[PDB]
Amino acid sequence: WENTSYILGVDAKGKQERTDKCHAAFIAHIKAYCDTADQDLAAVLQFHERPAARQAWANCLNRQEAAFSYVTALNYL
RNA sequence: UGGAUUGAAACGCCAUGCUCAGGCUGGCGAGUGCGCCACUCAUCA
Repeated sequence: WENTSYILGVDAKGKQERTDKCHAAFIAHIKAYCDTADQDLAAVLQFHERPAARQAWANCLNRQEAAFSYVTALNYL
């Protein structure tokens, strides 16, 4: 998905993403292993876990949609 | 005897607490003070 940034770290780049081979399970493409509204056959994020709570925040500010929501949540406010 | 988001997966290689430096230089335990006074080994085969 899109990139989380602005944490005190090394590159300020995204999390929950696969860029290597040894993170391949039940072979999926590159980011279908963690499918959250990217491939819309099943979403982990609401369709005690953090990115679901993030998405719960990114719809508290508004009075792939799940990825958009929680990665703009990690992008604080 | 298919299938545990599994199965495979070193924090690992190396490194002086070293070089050297007086605890020294001096300072009376001294100045005085009766052990003193007095006492039958006695009485007897």
